[PDB]
Parts: sequence; C-alpha cells; structure tokens
Amino acid sequence: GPLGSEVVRCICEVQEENDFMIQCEECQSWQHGVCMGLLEENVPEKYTCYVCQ
Ligand SMILES: [Zn+2]
Ligand SMILES: [Zn+2]
Repeated sequence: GPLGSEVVRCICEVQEENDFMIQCEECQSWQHGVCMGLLEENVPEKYTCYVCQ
C-alpha cells in the first residue's frame, strides 16, 4: 500500500505467497488463508483480517 506498506501482511510474518491468499476488506493487505483459519470454501465475501476484525 502507500508509504511502502507491505502488501502481504500476515500474522506469520512471512512475505512469500502460497496457493491461497485473501485480501482484507478493511486494510486491503493480503494474508494466507490458512493462517486466518480459513479454506477456499469458507472465506466470506466480506473477509476481515486478524488485525482489523
Ligand atoms: Zn501467514
Ligand atoms: Zn485488515
């Protein structure tokens, strides 16, 4: 994001993407779905990350 904020900002603090990334509706950064306790089939349309929820 602006001011060079990290696009991948997950609780695991790993920047590398995997096969299932999800974008927070509030802060607009991305997390690994598995870190957020989610699966492809249960991530909601209005997903909010660990920081923002
Ligand atoms: Zn993660
Ligand atoms: Zn967020």
